[PDB]
Amino acid sequence: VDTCSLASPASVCRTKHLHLRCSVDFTRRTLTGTAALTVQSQEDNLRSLVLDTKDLTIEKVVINGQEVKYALGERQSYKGSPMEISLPIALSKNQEIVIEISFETSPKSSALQWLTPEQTSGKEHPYLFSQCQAIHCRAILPCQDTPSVKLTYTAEVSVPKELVALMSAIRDGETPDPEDPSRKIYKFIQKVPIPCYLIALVVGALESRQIGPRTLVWSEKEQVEKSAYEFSETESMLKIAEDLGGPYVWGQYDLLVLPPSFPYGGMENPCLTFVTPTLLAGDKSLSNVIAHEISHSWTGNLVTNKTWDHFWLNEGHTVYLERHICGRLFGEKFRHFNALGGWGELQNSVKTFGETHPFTKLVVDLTDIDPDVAYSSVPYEKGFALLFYLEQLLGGPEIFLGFLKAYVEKFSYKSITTDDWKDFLYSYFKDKVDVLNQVDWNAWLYSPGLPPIKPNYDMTLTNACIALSQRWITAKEDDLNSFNATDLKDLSSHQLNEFLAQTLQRAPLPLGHIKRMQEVYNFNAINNSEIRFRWLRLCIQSKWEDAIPLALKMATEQGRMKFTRPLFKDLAAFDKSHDQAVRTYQEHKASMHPVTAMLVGKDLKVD
Ligand SMILES: CCCCOc1ccc(CC(=O)NO)cc1
Ligand SMILES: [Yb+3]
Ligand SMILES: [Yb+3]
Ligand SMILES: [Yb+3]
Ligand SMILES: [Zn+2]
Repeated sequence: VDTCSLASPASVCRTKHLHLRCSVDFTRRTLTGTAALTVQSQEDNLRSLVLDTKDLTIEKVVINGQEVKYALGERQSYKGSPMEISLPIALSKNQEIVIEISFETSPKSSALQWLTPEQTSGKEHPYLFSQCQAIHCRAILPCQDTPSVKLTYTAEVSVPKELVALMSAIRDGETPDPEDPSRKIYKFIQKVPIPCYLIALVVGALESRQIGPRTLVWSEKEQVEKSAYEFSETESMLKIAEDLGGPYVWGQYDLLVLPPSFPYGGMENPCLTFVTPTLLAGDKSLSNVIAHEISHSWTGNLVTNKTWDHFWLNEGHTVYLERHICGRLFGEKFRHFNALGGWGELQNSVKTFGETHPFTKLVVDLTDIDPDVAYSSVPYEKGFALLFYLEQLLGGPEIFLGFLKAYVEKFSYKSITTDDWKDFLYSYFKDKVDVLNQVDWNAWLYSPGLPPIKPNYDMTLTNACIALSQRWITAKEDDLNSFNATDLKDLSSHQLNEFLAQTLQRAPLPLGHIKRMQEVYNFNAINNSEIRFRWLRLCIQSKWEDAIPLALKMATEQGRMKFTRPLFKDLAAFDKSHDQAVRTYQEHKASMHPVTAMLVGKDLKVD
């Protein structure tokens, strides 16, 4: 049972295709159009069905050229409102019909952010983007909003003619709009069956530049050159990923760099990965986010979680593949470094939620829980840890990659649960079942807290980070003079980041240590968003008032939740910055992404 959806389940009927015709209205902040769903009955004598919607205005429902009866049930919070549709003729099993729904979105759609000209780089044109994962596609169009159902789609999108529309699909041409010559119609086709969470749309003043044989980068003009360089390892990562996962089935692999309010690092929208501009460090140092999104082209997008309870399938495998991509490019020692980092991030989350908290389980029960609220590092890092543990248990990365490739082939184009995975794992490694039965499955899959076993990690690149962190934690005032810019000379940006992560785990430090740190290392000057994030948190937690304006500025000039939520939270826990944090949130809230605005609100306990 998909407890996040109110639609008829896949055992009742299945959407096979969506044909979307819509118009982007920036004056009203509405998408208006029709969604034509090809629905296949899985039951005899099917006479009605239910779709998910959220803040949608329904004009009418047409089947076989006539209007039919439908009703909208009462709103169930974050899930939206169920739309029951009365079919004009009962369907037999496997019979397909086309249901055409005339609809309009609310300007408050949780799927969308509408940005004025002034919130953009160019300042002349407005901009729209979507984000459907997990359950926001229902706030764009009526659908069975569950990853247990996969469909193909085609779409025609009318926008002001100076702007460009893109979607999670192959571009299928453009023409002037016949009903309105100030407008253009862009067309799209996604021939590979996808869950509806992977439907994506951006409209804006976009330009493109080619950076590989199957990759354009898109952004506003101001960010094009920088983006093309930042993501130039993209084709080499695709070739590695194809080696590990099998053929890339999606045609194009394009990247879109969003405005700073994009709430996540990246979103694996098929044919068109969306990424945060906070990746634009200038040195390709945050490209592991690209490797991750690329990896979703197999784990997630081809093999998909049947419900959001099994989100770890999607993320943990993706992190496992990601780290392999980075290990092939940068060395196995770097894969171990990144893995060990991930463990530290898992320790942080577990500490934050509490070691008995239900959201620290690998398989989570989402009944009555908003997926946005449960969202954390856990499914990424506990999932990765489980798979790295298995790798070590079963004979090494070469053997485990053979399983992962067979897993992808096996479950391509399907949606699966943790039991499906587990049973395939047992089938594939049947000569090592004895080893597998040593695994504490109940603990790994269903218990809260840190996993019962920690894998083994190479320490080569981590040692320097720990040693410097330890020098600073154990320093007294009379040791502060011995620190110097030369301490950093052999450290990469990744190692600088891990030094701060290590230090931050023991925060607060004395204020005079943090001041010395700025004096000798000049972390204030670093623009790498990961480093800057962790440094500013370290400042605020150690009660440095000078860091307040810097933290507020970072929290609000970009909107990547990973950064914005802990920055606001730290600012709200510091008594000197508390009132300003809340004031700043209230002032920015209307111009924030709707999900981000919601979550920052809960974190700060303000309404
Ligand atoms: C329950 C899930 C809700 C949040 O959705 C999302 C969570 C994370 C991402 C980034 C990435 O590629 N890994 O996920 C994108 C959407
Ligand atoms: Yb075509
Ligand atoms: Yb039209
Ligand atoms: Yb302000
Ligand atoms: Zn992911």
